[PDB]
Amino acid sequence: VVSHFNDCPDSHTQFCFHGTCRFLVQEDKPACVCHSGYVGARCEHADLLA
Repeated sequence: VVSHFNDCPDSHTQFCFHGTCRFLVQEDKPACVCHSGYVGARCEHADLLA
């Protein structure tokens, strides 16, 4: 909490196929959120998998 982020891309950005990206600087923690209307374990697929 409180903590924030800035540089989303940092190599770890590869942890998302097509979704939101967010890297907690102060809390070095690479984590990219999905997007929407997509699919896949990490949002690799795009729809067709409701």
